[PDB]
Amino acid sequence: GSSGSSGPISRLAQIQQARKEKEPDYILLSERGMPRRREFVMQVKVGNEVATGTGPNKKIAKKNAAEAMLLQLGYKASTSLQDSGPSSG
Repeated sequence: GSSGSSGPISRLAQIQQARKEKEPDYILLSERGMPRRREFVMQVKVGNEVATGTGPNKKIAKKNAAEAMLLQLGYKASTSLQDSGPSSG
């Protein structure tokens, strides 16, 4: 697996390994929503932290999971805020 290019999964896995803790534990919450693009609920367990990911497909739901996990951790917060606003302080 591990979709080419930088992804939320790998990025997370790389953190789990770089942290010397243990790879992330993904758990499928559920799967519901529109028929065309059903909404899949994904879960991610990292150490003593947990996150969720929702997308049009389980896959994405997983990618979105790590994303949140990375954000919740504070690995994509800087950018986030930056995007939301500059606020040079």
